[PDB]
Amino acid sequence: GELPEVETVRRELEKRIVGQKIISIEATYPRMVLTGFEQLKKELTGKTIQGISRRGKYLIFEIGDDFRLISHLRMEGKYRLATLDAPREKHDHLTMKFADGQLIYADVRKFGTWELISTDQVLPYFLKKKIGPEPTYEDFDEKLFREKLRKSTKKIKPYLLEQTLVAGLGNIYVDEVLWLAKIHPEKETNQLIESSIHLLHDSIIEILQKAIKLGGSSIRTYSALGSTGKMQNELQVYGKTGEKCSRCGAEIQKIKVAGRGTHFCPVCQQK
DNA sequence: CTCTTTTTTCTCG
DNA sequence: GCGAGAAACAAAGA
Ligand SMILES: [Zn+2]
Repeated sequence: GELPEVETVRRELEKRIVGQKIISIEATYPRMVLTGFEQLKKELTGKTIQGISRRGKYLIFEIGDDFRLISHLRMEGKYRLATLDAPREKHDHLTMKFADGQLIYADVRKFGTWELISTDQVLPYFLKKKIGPEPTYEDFDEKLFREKLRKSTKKIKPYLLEQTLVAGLGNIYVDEVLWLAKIHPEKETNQLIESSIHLLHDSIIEILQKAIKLGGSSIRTYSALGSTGKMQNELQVYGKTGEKCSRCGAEIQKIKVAGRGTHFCPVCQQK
C-alpha cells in the first residue's frame, strides 16, 4: 500500500502487539527476508516488541532494544492477527507467534520484504534509499520542493512517485493529488509556476493526512489489518475512468504515463 | 492460449 | 546520470 495504508497498519500493530514476547517465528517463504531468515529467527525469538514506527511506505518493528525489522508491503502485502490454531492460507509466508495469537504476513505476488538491522543503522538505511521528507507541514519544506521542481524536466507524476521529493505517494494518491492541484500528470516540473507548486505542496499534505484519518483506501477488504478504510469512498479520479469529474462534469480519462495507469480530468488538468 | 493490468530497482543504449 | 522497458510474481479479465 501507500503511506496512508501503511500508517493505518502501523497504528493497529502499535495498539495490539507492543509488549508481546515473540515465542517463535516460522516461514514458508524464507527468501523474502533479505537479511537471512534463520538469522532473523535466531535473533528475534524470545524478544519483546517495544514499538512500531514508519518511514515513507516502510514499516519499522522495534524489537528488543537494538533490533529493527524493516518491512515493506510493496503491492499486495497484508498483515493479520490470528489465533494460534488459525488454518494456513495459500499466500501466507511468515508468522510471528505470540502466547495468545500470531501475526501473519501474506503476499500473493511475493514482492514484500523483511530486513533485520540494528537501531543505529536505521537512519543510514533510509539515507541510502534516498527517501524524501515525510508529508507533513513540519518536514515537507516547500522551498526545497520548489527548487527541485524548477531544476528538472521530468514529468510531475513520475517524479513524485520517486519518493525523493516527498515520501509516501503511490499510484492512487499521486493521481488524487494532481487532480486536486489541477496539474496534468505529464507536465514537466520546470513549467510549474509558484502558485501551482504551492497548491501541489499543500494538496500532497492534505490528501495524505485525510487518507490517514479515514484509515486508508481499501478497494478490496478482507480479514487483515487496515482493511476497514473509508478513503476509497473519497477518491475523485483513481479508478473512476468514464465517470464524471465532481468539479466540472467532464469524463475522467485514463492513460499510461511512464508505464503506470493514470486517471485525470482533461478539463481541470490542462496539458 | 495470448495479452494486459495491478512498488521498487536494475539493465540497456 | 537519464528515459524506456522490464523483472520479481500471481491471478483475473478481455
Ligand atoms: Zn474536471
